[PDB]
Amino acid sequence: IMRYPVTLTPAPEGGYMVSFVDIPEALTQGETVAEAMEAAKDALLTAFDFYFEDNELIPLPSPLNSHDHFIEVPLSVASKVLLLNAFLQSEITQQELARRIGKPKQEITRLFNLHHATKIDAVQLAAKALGKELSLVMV
Amino acid sequence: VEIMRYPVTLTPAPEGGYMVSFVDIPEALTQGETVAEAMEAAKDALLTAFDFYFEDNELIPLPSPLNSHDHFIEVPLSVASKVLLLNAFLQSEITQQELARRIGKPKQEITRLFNLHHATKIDAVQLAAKALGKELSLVMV
Ligand SMILES: [Cl-]
Repeated sequence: IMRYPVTLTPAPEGGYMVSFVDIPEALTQGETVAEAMEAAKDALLTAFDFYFEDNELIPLPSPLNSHDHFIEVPLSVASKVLLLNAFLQSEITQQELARRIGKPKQEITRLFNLHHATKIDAVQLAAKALGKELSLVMV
Repeated sequence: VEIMRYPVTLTPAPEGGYMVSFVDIPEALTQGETVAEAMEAAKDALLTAFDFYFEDNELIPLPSPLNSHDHFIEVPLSVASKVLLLNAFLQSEITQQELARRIGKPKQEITRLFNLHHATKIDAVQLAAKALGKELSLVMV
């Protein structure tokens, strides 16, 4: 389950500095632990936007300890994060991925943008074009 | 931990065309005039069988392990997510009305959430699974 561990460091001027061991550019702040953790979510989603825009691999979460603070990624985002990494490892072009799925090139663009709504079934078709299988587990 | 693929056998149908039998789903038994029509009928009949189990307050049975050589009918993630949710709903022993109160939605939105023919966002299925104390997660192999 995709959970990014968060580091809270008391800020000298008050509040909590937010960092991610796995996500080096995600740096933010809140007055309280609760507000810091809500700032943390926005910083992680903004850092993802940059990895998608820059065509760079998104580092996976380090395993949690019992007491860790974490940000949980919802399945909409997690599906794309898995897809982006599988796409970049494949070294195919977006044109080639479109050709394999059998869709216009425009329709593949949404796959690599966290703010366009995309059916999980279209993410699954893309994963299959790259020789990968996406599956669901219920615990 | 695997892809949701129901093993089927395909044989000549005694009254013409081809029959598709599911190891795991007696009610998904189907026929078509051509091999192609029988395999597409088997995809439709599988959904209709899932609805029967739900309407009967019974668990949808999960696939048996495949073989190298087995034919199968693969359920896409949209439908697999709702199959997992419907079983977890039945196991939860709460009413639809109680689920609707936990997620803050009118009852009518639960009716559509549980309809295997209705498109539902994977994030709304995950919110519903959480309201039943369950975690839905994605694996890529
Ligand atoms: Cl979806």
